[PDB]
Amino acid sequence: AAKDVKFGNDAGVKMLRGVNVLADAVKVTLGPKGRNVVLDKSFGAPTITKDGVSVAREIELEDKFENMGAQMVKEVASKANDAAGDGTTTATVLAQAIITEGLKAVAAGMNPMDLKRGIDKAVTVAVEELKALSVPCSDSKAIAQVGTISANSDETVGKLIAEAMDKVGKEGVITVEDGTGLQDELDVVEGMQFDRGYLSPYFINKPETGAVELESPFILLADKKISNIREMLPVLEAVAKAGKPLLIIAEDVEGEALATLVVNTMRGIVKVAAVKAPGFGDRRKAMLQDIATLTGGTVISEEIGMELEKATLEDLGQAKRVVINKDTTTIIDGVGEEAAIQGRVAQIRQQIEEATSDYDREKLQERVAKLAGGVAVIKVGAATEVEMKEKKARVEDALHATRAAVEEGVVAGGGVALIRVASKLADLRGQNADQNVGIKVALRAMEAPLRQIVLNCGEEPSVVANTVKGGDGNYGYNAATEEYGNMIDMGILDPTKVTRSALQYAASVAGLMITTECMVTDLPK
Amino acid sequence: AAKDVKFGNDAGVKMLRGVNVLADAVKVTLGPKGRNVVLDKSFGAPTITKDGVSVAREIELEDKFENMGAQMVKEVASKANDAAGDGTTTATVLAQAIITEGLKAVAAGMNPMDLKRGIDKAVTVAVEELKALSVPCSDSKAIAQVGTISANSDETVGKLIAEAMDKVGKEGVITVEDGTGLQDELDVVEGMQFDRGYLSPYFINKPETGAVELESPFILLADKKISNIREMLPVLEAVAKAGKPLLIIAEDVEGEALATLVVNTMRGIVKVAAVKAPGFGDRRKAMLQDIATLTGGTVISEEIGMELEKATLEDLGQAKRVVINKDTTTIIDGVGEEAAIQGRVAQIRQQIEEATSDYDREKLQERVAKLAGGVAVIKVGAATEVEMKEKKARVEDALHATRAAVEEGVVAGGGVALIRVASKLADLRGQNADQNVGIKVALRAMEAPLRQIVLNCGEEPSVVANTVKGGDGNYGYNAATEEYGNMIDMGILDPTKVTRSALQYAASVAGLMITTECMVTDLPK
Amino acid sequence: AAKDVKFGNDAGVKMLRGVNVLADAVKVTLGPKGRNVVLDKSFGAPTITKDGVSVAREIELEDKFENMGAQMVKEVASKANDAAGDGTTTATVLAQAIITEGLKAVAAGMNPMDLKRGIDKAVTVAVEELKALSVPCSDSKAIAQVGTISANSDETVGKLIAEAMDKVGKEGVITVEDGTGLQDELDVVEGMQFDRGYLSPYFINKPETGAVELESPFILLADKKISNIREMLPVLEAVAKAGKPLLIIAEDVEGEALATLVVNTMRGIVKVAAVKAPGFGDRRKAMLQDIATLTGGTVISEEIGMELEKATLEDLGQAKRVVINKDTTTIIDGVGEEAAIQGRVAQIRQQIEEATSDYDREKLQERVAKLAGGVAVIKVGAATEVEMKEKKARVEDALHATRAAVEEGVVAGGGVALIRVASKLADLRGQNADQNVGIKVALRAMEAPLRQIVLNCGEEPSVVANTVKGGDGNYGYNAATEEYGNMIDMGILDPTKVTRSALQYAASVAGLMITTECMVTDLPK
Ligand SMILES: Nc1ncnc2c1ncn2[C@@H]1O[C@H](COP(=O)(O)OP(=O)(O)OP(O)(O)=S)[C@@H](O)[C@H]1O
Ligand SMILES: Nc1ncnc2c1ncn2[C@@H]1O[C@H](COP(=O)(O)OP(=O)(O)OP(O)(O)=S)[C@@H](O)[C@H]1O
Ligand SMILES: Nc1ncnc2c1ncn2[C@@H]1O[C@H](COP(=O)(O)OP(=O)(O)OP(O)(O)=S)[C@@H](O)[C@H]1O
Ligand SMILES: [K+]
Ligand SMILES: [K+]
Ligand SMILES: [K+]
Ligand SMILES: [Mg+2]
Ligand SMILES: [Mg+2]
Ligand SMILES: [Mg+2]
Repeated sequence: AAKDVKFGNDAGVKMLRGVNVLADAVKVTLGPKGRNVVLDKSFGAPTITKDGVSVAREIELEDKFENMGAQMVKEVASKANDAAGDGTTTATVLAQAIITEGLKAVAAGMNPMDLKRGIDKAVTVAVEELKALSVPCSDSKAIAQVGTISANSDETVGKLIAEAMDKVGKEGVITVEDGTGLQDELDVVEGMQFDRGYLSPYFINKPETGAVELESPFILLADKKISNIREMLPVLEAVAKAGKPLLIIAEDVEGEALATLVVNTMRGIVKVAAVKAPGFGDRRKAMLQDIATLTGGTVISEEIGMELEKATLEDLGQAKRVVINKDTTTIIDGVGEEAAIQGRVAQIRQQIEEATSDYDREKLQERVAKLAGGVAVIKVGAATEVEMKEKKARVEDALHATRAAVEEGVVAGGGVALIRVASKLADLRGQNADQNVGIKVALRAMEAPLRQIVLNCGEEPSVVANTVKGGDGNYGYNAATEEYGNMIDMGILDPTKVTRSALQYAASVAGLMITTECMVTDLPK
Repeated sequence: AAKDVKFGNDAGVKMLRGVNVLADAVKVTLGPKGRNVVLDKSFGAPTITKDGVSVAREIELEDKFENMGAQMVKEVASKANDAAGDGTTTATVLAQAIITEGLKAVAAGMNPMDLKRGIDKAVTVAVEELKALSVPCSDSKAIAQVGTISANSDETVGKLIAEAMDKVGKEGVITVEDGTGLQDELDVVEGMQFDRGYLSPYFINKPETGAVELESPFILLADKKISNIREMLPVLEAVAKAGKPLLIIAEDVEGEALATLVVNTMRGIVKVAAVKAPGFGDRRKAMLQDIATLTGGTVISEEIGMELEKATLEDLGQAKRVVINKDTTTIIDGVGEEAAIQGRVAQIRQQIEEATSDYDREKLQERVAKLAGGVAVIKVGAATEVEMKEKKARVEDALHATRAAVEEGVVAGGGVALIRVASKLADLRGQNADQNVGIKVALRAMEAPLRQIVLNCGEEPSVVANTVKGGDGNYGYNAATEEYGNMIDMGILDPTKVTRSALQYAASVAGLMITTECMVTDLPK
Repeated sequence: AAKDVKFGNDAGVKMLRGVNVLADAVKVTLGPKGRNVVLDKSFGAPTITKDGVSVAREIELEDKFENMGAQMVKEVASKANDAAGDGTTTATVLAQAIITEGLKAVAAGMNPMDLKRGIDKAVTVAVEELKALSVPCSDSKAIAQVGTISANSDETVGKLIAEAMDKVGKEGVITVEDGTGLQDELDVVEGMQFDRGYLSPYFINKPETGAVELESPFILLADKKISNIREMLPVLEAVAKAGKPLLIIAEDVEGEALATLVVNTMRGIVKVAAVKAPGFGDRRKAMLQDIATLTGGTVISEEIGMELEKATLEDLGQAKRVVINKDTTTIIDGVGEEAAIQGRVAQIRQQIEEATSDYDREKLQERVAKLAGGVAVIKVGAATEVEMKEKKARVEDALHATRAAVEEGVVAGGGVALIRVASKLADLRGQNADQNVGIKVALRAMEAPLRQIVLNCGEEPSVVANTVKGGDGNYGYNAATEEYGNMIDMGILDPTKVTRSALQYAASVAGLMITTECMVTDLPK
């Protein structure tokens, strides 16, 4: 279709405008004094929220070029979301600040490539220095503290997460499920988790977590690619009965078959989700088997001349619950018998003995750990379905934050970590003056989060920014009480990982937009 | 429908505007400091690319005449791409440069035909001069160097390519496949490659390479054209079982049959790809047999009263893997037994003895080389599926570039080769003044690539151009470091083949546009 | 009337647009290869000029804000013109260069006050550096050389000027008049020149020189202010007869009387011009008397109870010719008798003896020097009225240039002086980054003159600028022959005074525009 094509500054003003509409809508919701954003709905009362992600997903602009700018930033923020699980508003505010001054520098005649290089050098040095501000979170006491703080001061949620990590290790798998009613429950079941997400959205039955969740489903373990639905027809119907959902763990589910699954499960016609088998090559088959041994299923490989048509509900594996993200599948409590499972473990355990290569050794140890590690499960307390569903949400978030904190620690919140780091980089220089402008653009943007938080309070950004910059260490501004103090002692913490991610993703998009010379989009016809 | 018709100048300004929009969008991506171009998508985030071809594909204009000019010059990139697989952006800026000055000369009253003749003469001599400057890439050391340079300084990839060419010769067939995991693998198998691509896209299952790849497929060797699907029905079903893809190597697959194959394999209903048989006439049949002997199949020719209906999976040939490009089919590791194959070789070997004509002699030697040469297979190292898939890409590109280098050598990159050539042609003249202007148009356009590379750096084109022209030999401008020096010593080389192709296709399309007097298109209604 | 009021950016873009129209129209006329500009006339053929001042005078824009910007920068040329009588085009291109980059920096957010401070510092140091590079023009050989060069290599005009200055001193008064025919004439007459211009234009009968010229006029020396025309009526009529013009040298001619004089002399009704009396206070009267003694007139002061009504043509002084500029009156050849004049000299000469103060002593020596110095008169050769009128023009210009050269020396022309100065200031810095940007804005603007000269040649500005900057000293580009060489040896020189003035006035007006925040003008109604 005929295209509209814009160059240089023409494209620049358009991108900046789109970015500003997105960032301005989103940023009003940052921090304890975040304001409400009303999102219209075709049916019912409008949604009223302080959650930046919800606001962002609704942002689409009429002007084609402006919409492109908006969509570009949305992407990165969501990426920060995927990587750290928090800080999308922070990232969006950092991105607007870098893009705004960067595009201005470009209109001023500065070399885009150099501006980008300066920005990148500042970020690289900045994340390194952010580590110096970090407070580790290794012992259970620390884990408990972070969890409590992340759970709105609920020392209960804190103890739960700490105990859970104490069971399966802070690097282990942990899940949360509705409780049986009153009093929490923590138990380790036979489970496993591999790096493979849904073969397409839609399967996502819980957009709240943007994941797919199945209860007591059957697990088809096909050691091959599935293109023709015909092969599935027999098994899909066998599963149609028994009224249980089906999880497809094949080498891959291609267009034809996948398309059908997406349409059928879209019409309530049998609930089925598909994900690729873990690993590739040889180890793939070996791993697909570990899953079988765990779920009590039977691998259907063509190597042994087996057909999916000739597959009954007896071949299928089974587990009490399975959850799959954008890129992760977790099987909770499989039917497999400890006899077969523990035996399988013994086998692989000898494999490691006969290992003649570190690589093969590592890969084997990975399997035993997965098959012998299990899955810690947290069943949230209760006393009414409403409160139970609520506390469950808190435990979910607290857990998420604590996990990030365990990986890279926590730093002062309220935007002080980033501003503290920027205030110590004023002497940083690059190869030339344009690169030096880039560095300054970056150091300046690092103050935007704190500034927006204060602005949302109804206070003066520059005055508070100044005062914070004047102190040192964790000295900062508490936006909830409007008093200065030690951010760590006041319990205003951000996982180091989310702060670093927000900055790197913001810088990354900004760098791309700053070095964009031409935009192509459909004509507004 | 009713047409809009434009003549001379009216048509010229339209064409020029159309080529300018396309060329301007494309040329910003040229070189190490190429800028980003954002391409809108109907869903999700826009595409951000520094790839010229990707930009060109999206260019379509509203004004019917301007669109014609854009689509015409777009042919330059596509042909240069098909012929050399690189240098499409370079070819596009050369075309714009030639078209711009050429149309100006026409508007000035100069004879279009003479202008074109002059341009052609300059290009003819320029190509000869380009060959003269070309540095060979014959020994394994040179091959290793080029490979390393093309692999982003990865001396590993360099060694691999060098060893692969040492096995099957620099003219031999070489492929790259995913590795078994960690450490590369190089092995020669029974294989062959002939000049015939897919009989239509869609068969392309891997758009990343725009090629078709089949694993352990059956190979139908039919010595005749296939129009009716009926004939295939019996064999297609036999192949439906055993769950293996099918490669059709017939004299040709016409509409009816082809259309069906495209639709069926489009629905996952049996994976089948079709390509014409190598050569034509008599040699065609002899060659179709060489493939049979290699894949252990049986030629199904009507000459012996054979029917496709009466063809079983036993007649079909087979190989571990086959890959087909837009114009190349490569069969890797065929089932044929060394007894039959090596025997077939002996036969053709005598054919050469009894050869009473050089032509027949050449053609025969070509067959023995293909059948006795084999196929070197490069299995890329690993250590995680992600890195493995990445390194595979690099090896593929490095191989492609090194192959080109071996054919015609290499010349200084950064646009300096064309500048040196242009300076050597300063005294070139034609039959008249208009032809002389055409020659000058071409020599001037030869500086465009270096000038655009510099412009993208944010430096001054005329100053750098002036300085490079000031020195000589491999003296050029390194746009990555913004330092002058010896292009070869700095490792900035271009295969002579891509430079030559870019120039010839640019001059070719430019010549046509310059000699265009009238344009016809549908009325904007 | 109602006003239109604009602020910041809105006002800025308007001013920039206005200076760009003016500067672009003017700068095309710069240097040896300056282009022609056609200026429409209400009647007859249009004016075709390469004179920057002629072009600037015609520039007026429709948009009220754009017009203001144009008229403001137009002040640059006029002031530089009044100060050095040359380099108005150079001054305009320097102003546009400073304004353009300065307004960009303002739009980029830099502090306007600091940008101006940085620009001002750079110009201050640049002027000092300019004086350091200046070569003196003190001896008659140098004076002859400069004159020759300024007269288009006419060694004749060079000798004439050298001799004239040798007569009355290089600081003495010199005039040029039509010759009697063939062969030049140099003689000194009883004359004097004081710092007082016409009390209003209109009196200007020769717009070519923008000055007023009277031949054999009567000189009224009234020692008081004249407000009522009544007083003049009697004398004006006495002068109405004898058919001679009248020069009014009173303490001042105020509104009423002045207005009448402007109207009457506007209708050919008696030619009269008025100028204030030299000096002020006491010395004023004494000086007004020196003029009387020189012109043979009689001071009409009220102190002795004298009335202008009772003044006859006998009281009026007289001289063969008088010329008055915007701020200078020169009486050439007065009627006064050498007896009275030389006697008056003796008087003042004793005054100097009895002087008890240096100040009084200096002031007295100034008077004797004026009254005893006379006025050198150069009568241009001939051989046909046409050639005579021409040579006269050259002598006038060569004289003007040589005068400037004597005052401050000469520097390489072709814009190389400013380029050499700029390079010597590469390390100049201010109090902060914004001031440093200002400094760079100024150093960059200094290359504008040379670049525009090259541009008008049809050559590449950056290439030539680069080459010139590459060399040093008087190495420069000769735009007439398009060859590099020693500007001095090639005779391409500019009086340090015009280069200095162009730079200071440009920076002065640029600094004012850069620090303007609001513009007020009438509503376009
Ligand atoms: N009392 C407080 N004073 C100052 N800042 C606080 C306080 N409590 C929390 N914060 C900060 O507020 C920020 C988090 O606010 P949110 O509104 O959740 O936005 P976000 O995490 O950047 O993006 P979302 O949540 O993905 S939308 C972090 O910088 C917190 O440290
Ligand atoms: N450091 C360098 N300095 C100068 N030129 C370089 C450098 N590195 C690569 N080049 C040149 O850049 C050109 C290739 O740039 P590309 O952006 O890949 O465009 P292209 O190959 O013309 O078209 P594509 O790649 O098909 S879009 C060749 O002239 C290279 O020699
Ligand atoms: N052969 C030459 N090569 C280079 N520059 C020259 C040459 N001859 C004169 N110039 C320069 O041209 C400039 C003077 O050009 P003009 O066009 O007269 O403009 P201007 O004096 O700046 O303004 P006007 O004359 O008042 S409009 C000075 O910088 C001279 O040194
Ligand atoms: K919020
Ligand atoms: K590129
Ligand atoms: K001029
Ligand atoms: Mg948050
Ligand atoms: Mg390329
Ligand atoms: Mg001049």
